[PDB]
Amino acid sequence: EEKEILWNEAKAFIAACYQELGKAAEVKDRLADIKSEIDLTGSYVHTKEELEHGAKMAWRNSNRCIGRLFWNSLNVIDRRDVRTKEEVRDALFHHIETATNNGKIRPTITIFPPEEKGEKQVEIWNHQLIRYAGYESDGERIGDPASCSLTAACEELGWRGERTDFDLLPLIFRMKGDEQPVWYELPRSLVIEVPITHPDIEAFSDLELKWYGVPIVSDMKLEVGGIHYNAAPFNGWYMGTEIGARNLADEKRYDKLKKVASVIGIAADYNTDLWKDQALVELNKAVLHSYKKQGVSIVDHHTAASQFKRFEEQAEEAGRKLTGDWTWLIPPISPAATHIFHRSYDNSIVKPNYFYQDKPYE
Amino acid sequence: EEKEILWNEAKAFIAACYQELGKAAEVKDRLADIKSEIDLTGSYVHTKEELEHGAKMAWRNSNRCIGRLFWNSLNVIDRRDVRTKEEVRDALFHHIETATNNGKIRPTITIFPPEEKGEKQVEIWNHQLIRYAGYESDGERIGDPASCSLTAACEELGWRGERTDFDLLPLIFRMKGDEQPVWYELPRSLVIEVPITHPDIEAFSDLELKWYGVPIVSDMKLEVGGIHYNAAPFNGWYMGTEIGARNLADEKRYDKLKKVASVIGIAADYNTDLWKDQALVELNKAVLHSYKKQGVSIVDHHTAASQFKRFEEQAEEAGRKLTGDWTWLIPPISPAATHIFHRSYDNSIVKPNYFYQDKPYE
Ligand code: HEM
Ligand code: HEM
Ligand SMILES: CNCc1cccc(OCc2ccc3ccc(N)nc3c2)c1
Ligand SMILES: CNCc1cccc(OCc2ccc3ccc(N)nc3c2)c1
Ligand SMILES: C[C@H](O)[C@H](O)[C@H]1CNc2nc(N)[nH]c(=O)c2N1
Ligand SMILES: C[C@H](O)[C@H](O)[C@H]1CNc2nc(N)[nH]c(=O)c2N1
Ligand SMILES: [Cl-]
Ligand SMILES: [Cl-]
Repeated sequence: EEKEILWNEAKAFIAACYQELGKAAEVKDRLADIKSEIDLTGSYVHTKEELEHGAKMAWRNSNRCIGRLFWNSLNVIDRRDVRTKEEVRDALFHHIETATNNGKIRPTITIFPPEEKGEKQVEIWNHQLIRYAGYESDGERIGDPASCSLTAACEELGWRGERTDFDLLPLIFRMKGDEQPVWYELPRSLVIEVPITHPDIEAFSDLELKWYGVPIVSDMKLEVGGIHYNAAPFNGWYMGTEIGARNLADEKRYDKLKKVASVIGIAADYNTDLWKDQALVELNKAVLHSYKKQGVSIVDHHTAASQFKRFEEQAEEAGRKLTGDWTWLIPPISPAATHIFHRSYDNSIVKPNYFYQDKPYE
Repeated sequence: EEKEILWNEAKAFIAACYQELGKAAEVKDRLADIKSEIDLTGSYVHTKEELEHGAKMAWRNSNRCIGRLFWNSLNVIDRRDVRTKEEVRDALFHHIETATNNGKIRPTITIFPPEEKGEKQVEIWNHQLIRYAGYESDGERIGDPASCSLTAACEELGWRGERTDFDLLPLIFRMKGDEQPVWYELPRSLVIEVPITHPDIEAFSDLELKWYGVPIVSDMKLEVGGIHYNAAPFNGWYMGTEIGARNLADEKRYDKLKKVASVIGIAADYNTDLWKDQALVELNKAVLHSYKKQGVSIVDHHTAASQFKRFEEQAEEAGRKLTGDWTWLIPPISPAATHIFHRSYDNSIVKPNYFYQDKPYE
């Protein structure tokens, strides 16, 4: 019966997509072919053009994303042809290499074969292709706590971390028909890392903080015209606050504020001193300074908000409703200094889009 | 017909109120009397006990308020007896004096006669009893822009501001049957002001910033058991960010960030320098430091969030649903460093409560 759901989502997408591509006349025939294909086969296949535009539309419709101004320049890599775990591995490696681009990050998505009967062809376990492991035995806390469950799942499969605070997790994914996923260590030559130093405070390096260059989100499902691409990792470049105000600052993450306060030479004893706030700002300055110094792309939250304002304006000129999630759009540092804070946003879900899916570990 | 709306709201309130007061048995008879009073007169009158508890419940139910831990210690001044503008004026003066308490601020509400037929007995035009005027003629911007419309309305009525950046607006309110409101200049002896200095940076005083001690919100309607108290000004003490991150920082308010950056000696040229963020933190440190130094009550956003966590815990122990507006509960400075940021809140409206009402100017 599900052909009905597939059919409607397809009608809606193909009409919108071809309309945007200036190919409004080619719809009826393309729709005919699709209608025919669904009946005969239960599914349908996107042309490279449709798939590329769909991934772009999905980014455009991501309510929680401040970086959407650049939706139309997304680099879409079509890998629906992969059949083996060696090919999947090599596609993931290539994505890291091409997206990184020696530091001048290209927003990229690699698209693997979609679900057929709801059955996945490829199931990626990583939350991001590049991320640090996390450990928690008796009392001892090492690495990134957000990574504890995946780290434990990897160690079940024969991987073993060095237990530094910045162990790179291996790529881990499962192929249809395989009962267990496989894992592959990342070639360190592929992964750019940035040591965190401060522009003015030389002691900042005593913290020995670092972070990876490219956030490549690998556990969300891309949905385009009723077709479910559960494996489709994508990346942009970082907004500094993600690293400096969350990954490094959150108590349930690296929890570094008290250490930052020490090296910048302020007391961490009184709330009224705003020592957490001062620490957040210096930490966030350091992160932007370091990435810039190393020639790795990054955006600050003010510039990012200015760009998003241009996205709003562009949406309006094009006659498209704007949707957004205010609670995710505001940055976690000085939100009221951005225009985002002072307006509201319609949080409706429009497709094509990216969605959460259940973790196979946990 | 409206007696029906009044009756239900009354049943709901009296049951909840007396239940909380340990007087659950006295409900049936109190309800009987009320039912009788509504039929005979169209309305009913709160006992001092009911009114006091209702105002407290209203504060408890204010989704946007982070300061709710202290709901039960609200100082309720019952002024339903006032009939003249001299009495209203003197009640407003007294509120300022008693709430201020030489700097050790008492959360206070003064309650004036409620609406009868929807007809107001007293209509207060001030947004806060103490606030600064704002002006905008050709090019020239003086004072608080948020006050422009009320300032213009006052100047229509014969008041004239000195046009400093911190002119105190007069009290302005209208009595039933009067066509125009009256206005009275505030005795400067009643109004505590705090010069903003910085703990470490002596040049900060060159900005000549100041703010008033007590925010007394005077344009919201208190609703208790179907009874509409449109005139019921209330106050707490300030959370520093309200002054330092909004009143003084917002571009549409005093817009001081660029001037702050100059006196603290950092460039205001590059977004990646996070100069706005650094300025916000120093400005906010200054505000807390100044209030504390002068012996005027104030809370920082971290301590305030810790208190609100205790409010959540207390709500749970008492078996009361918690409601809140995340978008107003998070502070505008380092929101992710508070627990509030990392949870969600049911934004349902529960009565008794405080509500917006239309401005008579504008
Ligand atoms: C080009 C630079 C980009 C920047 C600076 C950027 C910035 C951000 C930020 C800061 C968030 C919030 C993340 C969080 O708070 O955890 C976000 C969310 C998101 N971004 Fe972007 N982004 C960029 C590119 C992209 C691209 C290329 C895509 C997909 C094609 C994308 C899709 C999303 C999605 C789906 C979310 C929400 C994820 C969720 O619900 O957890 N973004 N973005
Ligand atoms: C005791 C110290 C108090 C503190 C520190 C405090 C803190 C705050 C803050 C920071 C806000 C947000 C204001 C904004 O962003 O514009 C707020 C909102 C509010 N507070 Fe409180 N508050 C306190 C006492 C009170 C009292 C005594 C009442 C009433 C009896 C009250 C009722 C409210 C209401 C109704 C709002 C929302 C106003 C609106 O929707 O615009 N608060 N509070
Ligand atoms: C673990 N946090 C929840 C969760 C679950 C799944 C995906 C996700 O992604 C957040 C996200 C997604 C895309 C991004 C693109 C660029 C960027 N700089 N950050 C980005 C951050 C976040
Ligand atoms: C002009 N801003 C919108 C608007 C309209 C009407 C009332 C209001 O009040 C905000 C408010 C209310 C009560 C408060 C109590 C204590 C406090 N420190 N701030 C407080 C701030 C805000
Ligand atoms: C309506 C819009 O979301 C707007 O930014 C609101 C919400 N957030 C806020 N939060 C606070 N503390 N104060 C405000 O005035 C506002 N304004
Ligand atoms: C669900 C809850 O409101 C929680 O704080 C959310 C919303 N705000 C957020 N905003 C960002 N940027 N990132 C997050 O992970 C979250 N978490
Ligand atoms: Cl991240
Ligand atoms: Cl205020």
